Amino acid sequence: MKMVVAVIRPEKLECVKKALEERGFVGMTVTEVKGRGVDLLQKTKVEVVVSDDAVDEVVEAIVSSARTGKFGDGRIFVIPVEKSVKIRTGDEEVAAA
Amino acid sequence: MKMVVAVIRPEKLECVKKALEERGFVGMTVTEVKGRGLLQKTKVEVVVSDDAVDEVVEAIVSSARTGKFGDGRIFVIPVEKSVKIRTGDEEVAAA
Amino acid sequence: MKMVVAVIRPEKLECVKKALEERGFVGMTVTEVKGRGELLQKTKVEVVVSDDAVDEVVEAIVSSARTGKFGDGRIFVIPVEKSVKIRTGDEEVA
Repeated sequence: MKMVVAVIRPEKLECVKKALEERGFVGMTVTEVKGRGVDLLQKTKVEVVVSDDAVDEVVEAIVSSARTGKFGDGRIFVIPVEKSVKIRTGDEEVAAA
Repeated sequence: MKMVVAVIRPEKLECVKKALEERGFVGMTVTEVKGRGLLQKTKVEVVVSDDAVDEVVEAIVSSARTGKFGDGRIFVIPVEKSVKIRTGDEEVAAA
Repeated sequence: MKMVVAVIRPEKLECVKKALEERGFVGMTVTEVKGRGELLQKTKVEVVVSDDAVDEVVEAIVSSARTGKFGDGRIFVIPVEKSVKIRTGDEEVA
């Protein structure tokens, strides 16, 4: 499993949420941040944790929905996640052997 | 080392802090976030040794759970190096 | 690639910002957080760099964020497998 982290223009949040929803990715954590790629501008961090095989689909959904083609569009990082635990059940999601 | 990241109900922060404190885990970073499994949630991050992960995860699950939808999730991410800014001492993951 | 994550005193942000700029590290994400060591207001700074730039980035942050007192914070180095430029769709793979 992987964490897909995108830092986007704040106005793109609804586009990104919709593009992820449409593909079955509803779960997300959103953080208000500041960034730059000269003052720090308001940006929005979107984080989703998905199965390895869903990464490329998630990355492409975010790129398509967050892009303008201008500087300041932001970046997406893919970080490994070793375990994902559902607090309500205690069930842990891992990659088989 | 691992970073244990939990996204919990904001009212559960003190429960989680206490459960971690009781087991010797005092250090933490807390961020105000929004989420859906967008409502206000709290992100708690602790960086621990590999052998402490299961204990930390179970302390958070026990103290943040309600059994209802919206309890949140815990992610375990690898940490390769941890540096103390005050001393410049670096802890490097076993190899 | 790696993500270098530093949790620093809020007053040190400008020092860190400048020390990274001077070395060619302009890209960064900043988050307002609360923290305590092993809750007070702190600042999280995140930079994603090539593997060979990590030690230089860590050095720049340590030098610019330190006071020598307790509460100076910590730096964590986390692996980044893919880095995507949203504007072009170009992906850098580790």
